[PDB]
Amino acid sequence: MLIAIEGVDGAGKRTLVEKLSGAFRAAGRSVATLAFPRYGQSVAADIAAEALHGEHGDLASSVYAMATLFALDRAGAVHTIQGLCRGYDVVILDRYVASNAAYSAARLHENAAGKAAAWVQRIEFARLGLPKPDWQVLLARDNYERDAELQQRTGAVYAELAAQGWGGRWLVVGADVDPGRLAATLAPPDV
Amino acid sequence: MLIAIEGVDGAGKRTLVEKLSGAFRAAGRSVATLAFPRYGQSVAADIAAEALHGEHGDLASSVYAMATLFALDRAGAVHTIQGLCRGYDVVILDRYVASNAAYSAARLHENAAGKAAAWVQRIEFARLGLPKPDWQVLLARDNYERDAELQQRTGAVYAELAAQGWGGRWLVVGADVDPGRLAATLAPPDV
Ligand SMILES: Cc1cn([C@H]2CCCN(Cc3cccc(Oc4ccccc4)c3)C2)c(=O)[nH]c1=O
Ligand SMILES: Cc1cn([C@H]2CCCN(Cc3cccc(Oc4ccccc4)c3)C2)c(=O)[nH]c1=O
Repeated sequence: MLIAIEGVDGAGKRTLVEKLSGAFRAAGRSVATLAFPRYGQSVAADIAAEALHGEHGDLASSVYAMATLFALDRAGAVHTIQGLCRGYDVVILDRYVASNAAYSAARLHENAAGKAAAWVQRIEFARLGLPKPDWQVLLARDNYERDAELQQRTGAVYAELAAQGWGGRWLVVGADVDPGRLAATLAPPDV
Repeated sequence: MLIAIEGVDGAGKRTLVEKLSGAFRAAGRSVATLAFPRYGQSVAADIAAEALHGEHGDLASSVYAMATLFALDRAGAVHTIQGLCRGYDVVILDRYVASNAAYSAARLHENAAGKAAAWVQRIEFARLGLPKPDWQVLLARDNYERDAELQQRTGAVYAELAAQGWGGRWLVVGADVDPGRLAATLAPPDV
C-alpha cells in the first residue's frame, strides 16, 4: 500500500500525514513515511533548493531542469521505496511524482493536458520506473501576488489530475477531513 | 594511477586512449578504460544527450543544467572509478571533470578564471568527491561557423587549465605524440 499526499499547503499536508499515520497504527497496521524532496539525503534535491536561492548559475531558469532534479531524487529512492513497501503495511509519501507535474505545469502556465504534465508522467513513471501509488490524496512587495497566482494554478492542475485519475486513483479531501474515516477508506478492514 | 584524456577532437582522443592502453599493457601493467558521458549506462548522461536534440523542454537552455547532468553522471560512477583504481594498475578516462569546465566556460564565453570553471571544480571535486586525476593529458549553413568558435574557445580554456594545473598536473601533447614515450612519462619504471 503506497499512499502519496499532495497539495499546495505543505504545513497542512504534513499534519495530514501525521494524523493518517496515527490512524493506521491504531488499527494495527505498520506505517513508514518519506518526504520529497529528500533534502540532506539526496544531492539532486539539495542542488534544486540551492539553485532556487541563486546558486548554480542559470540552473533555476529552466523549469524542466529543476523538474529533472526532483525526478532524479525519487529515482535514487526507488529501491528505498520498494524496501519500505515490503517491510511495512503502509507507506505514506509527503509529496510525490504528482507534485512535479502540478507545479511544473503551473510554472509554465499549462493545464493537466499540457506538455509539462505529460513529460512528468513519461519520464518518472515510464522511464525511471517509479512505483505507481495506489492512492494519491489531494488536500484541498509585489512578489506576494506573483506567488498566489502560482498556487492557484498548481491547485487547479491538482484538481485536473485527480479528476482524470492521473497516474492512478485519486481522492480529494479538505483540511477538515476525519483521519479515522480516511484511513478506513484507503485500507478497509478484511483486506 | 588515474589518467584523464581531454581535448576537443574526440576521434583523436579515442585513438590516443587506444595507443596509450596498448603501451601500458606492453609494459606489463594492467589497464581499464571508461568514457564520459556514460551513455546507455547512466540516465543523467542519456537525458543530457536527449535534451541536446530537443527533448526535455527547455532543459538544454541552461548551461549549468547540462553541466549538472554531466556532473551527476560521474557522481554515480565514483564507486566504480574507485573499484577500477584498486583492481587495475592504470585507469584511463575518456573525458573527465576537466571537459565539463572547458566546454561550460566556452559556451558561456568565459575563461579559466570564470564563474563557470570555478563552479565545476567546486561541485564535482569538493562536493561530489570525484577522485582527483593524477594526470590530465590534453590532446592539442551558417551553423558550421557557430561551432568552430566554440571549439576554439574550449581549446583555449583547455590551454588555460593545463597552464595553471587545474585540478592537478597536466601534460599537453599533439596528435603526433609517441605512445611509448607518453606512457613512460606518466608511469615511469621502478615505481
Ligand atoms: C517533490 C516536488 C516538489 N516540488 C515543489 C513543491 C512545492 C515546494 N517546492 C520547493 C522548491 C524547491 C526547489 C526549487 C523550487 O523552485 C523552482 C522549482 C522549479 C522550477 C523553478 C524554481 C521550489 C517544490 C516540485 O515542483 N516538484 C517535486 O517533484
Ligand atoms: C564529459 C563531458 C562532456 N562534455 C561535452 C564534450 C564535447 C561533446 N559534448 C556532447 C554533448 C552532449 C550533451 C549535450 C550537449 O550540448 C550541450 C551541452 C551543454 C549545454 C548545452 C548544450 C553536448 C559533451 C561536457 O560539456 N561536459 C562533460 O562533463
